[PDB]
Amino acid sequence: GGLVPLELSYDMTMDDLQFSMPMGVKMRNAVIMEPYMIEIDNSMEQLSFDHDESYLTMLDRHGKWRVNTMIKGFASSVQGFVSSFTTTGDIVAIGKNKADMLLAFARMKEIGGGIVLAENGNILHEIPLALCGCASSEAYEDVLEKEQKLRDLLTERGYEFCDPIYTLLFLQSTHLPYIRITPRGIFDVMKKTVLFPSIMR
Repeated sequence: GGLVPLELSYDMTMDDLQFSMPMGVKMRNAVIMEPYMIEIDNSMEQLSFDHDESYLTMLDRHGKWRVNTMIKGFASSVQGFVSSFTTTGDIVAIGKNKADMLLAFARMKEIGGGIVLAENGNILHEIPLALCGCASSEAYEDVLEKEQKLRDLLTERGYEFCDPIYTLLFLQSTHLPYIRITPRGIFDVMKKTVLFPSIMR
C-alpha cells in the first residue's frame, strides 16, 4: 500500500469504463494519430488479443470529466496500463481488461502517481513519479532501468513504435495532427472541432 498516496478526489470505477463512441484514435507512428471507426465490440470486460484495438480512458486529474475512446495500434495484449506522468496531470488508462485497468489505477494512486502496468490481477511493473523522468542525475540509472523494462514489456504486448512515453505525453496536444484527446472530448486537429464529446463524471 501507500503511506502518502496520490490524493485524488476520486477513485476510478467501472462507471469510468463505459465506452460508447464509435470512433477512436489510430497510431500512424509514436505521436501522429488519425481517426478510425471502431471495428470490434467495445462493450466487453475483456477484449480479444487477436487485434490491436485497446480501450483508452482519459480522466481529469480533478475528476470532473473523462473521455472514453479506443486506441488502435498501441498494443494487442496490454491488460491494464495507467499513467499519471503527463504534463497536464491528467490520467491515461489503456488496456483490454477493465479489471486490470482499475487495478493499475488504484496501484498508481497507492504509489503516489506514476506508471503502472497490471496483468491478470497482478502488478507487472510500476514506476513511481520520481523515476518516470530523470529529475535527479543520482537516479539516472534507476530511471533508465525502470524505463527500459517498461519498454520491453510493452514491446512484448504489441507496442511496435519507438517510444510509448512520447505517445502518452502527446495525446492531448491539439497542435499535432490529426486527432487528440482533450478535456472536451476527442478533437479533430485539422478542422479544430470537438468530434464526440467528453463525459462529466
